Amino acid sequence: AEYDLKFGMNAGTSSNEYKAAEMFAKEVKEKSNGKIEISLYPSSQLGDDRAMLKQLKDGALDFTFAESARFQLFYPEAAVFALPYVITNYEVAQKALHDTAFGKDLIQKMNKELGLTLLSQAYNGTRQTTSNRAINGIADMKGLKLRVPNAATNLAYAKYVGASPTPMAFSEVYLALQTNSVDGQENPLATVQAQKFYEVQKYLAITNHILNDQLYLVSSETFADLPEDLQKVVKKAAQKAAEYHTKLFVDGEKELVTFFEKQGVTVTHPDLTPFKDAMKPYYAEFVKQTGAKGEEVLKQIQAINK
Repeated sequence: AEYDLKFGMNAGTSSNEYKAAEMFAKEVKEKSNGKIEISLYPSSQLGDDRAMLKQLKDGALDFTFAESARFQLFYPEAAVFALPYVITNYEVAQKALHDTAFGKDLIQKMNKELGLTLLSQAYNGTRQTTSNRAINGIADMKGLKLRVPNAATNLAYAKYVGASPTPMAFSEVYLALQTNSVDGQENPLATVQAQKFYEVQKYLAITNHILNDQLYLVSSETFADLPEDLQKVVKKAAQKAAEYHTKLFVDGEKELVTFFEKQGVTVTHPDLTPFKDAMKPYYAEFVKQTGAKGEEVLKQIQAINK
């Protein structure tokens, strides 16, 4: 095994992400005639996403996953990708990243400033809201102790809809929900199934608040050290994996509501125009932070129609 490479992620071994990364590792092994072996490190074994991105930069870790919106950590205007109700569907997420000036520049900085090479982009579900109480309208969110990842855009979803955002480490969520220490969480359906949150949540609400993508990233150092024929193998396998990755989420999202209802969950479809209207003040805050340039970027993305 001439290159022994490592891929870390947050997702666990029963996730779609993990299955996609298994395909990626298998594909690369086969198509490189065993010259490259890729070991998987799931469930944040090697650190959280901030730590894993940092390791790609220094060439200590070869591959990882990250959402486009996560780069708000470094470039505030990238929050645009996860501003609730802005990015209406996956075609838009693709164009926002690949076909806008803002997106093209972000990819450049990912490489120049952060040591990251983008190989491919995948759909990673629309986020929904689970609870121990029915959400039939925005009114029912008032006071709801809603677990969120520590990421400004998810915090803002919770805050501006009138809930009490409770940031919490993913590992601990199952137990919090079970004990009703917290009333709910928000994640794509696939993650609800993977973490079995349906065992400990009686209600599912179709809030459609935020669309997730996943970027297949490689350390620029590692990738530059590969001979050009192996670069092509990795690049092509990443594209193939991302198509599979996308398909898992799309297929999952025509089934999973039925699956949950089979398991005892009650599913609501609250009116989302009050939810959208509650975000207007958050869009204002985004602009107040990112200035004329952020306003320009938000307009450009809202202008994208499929």
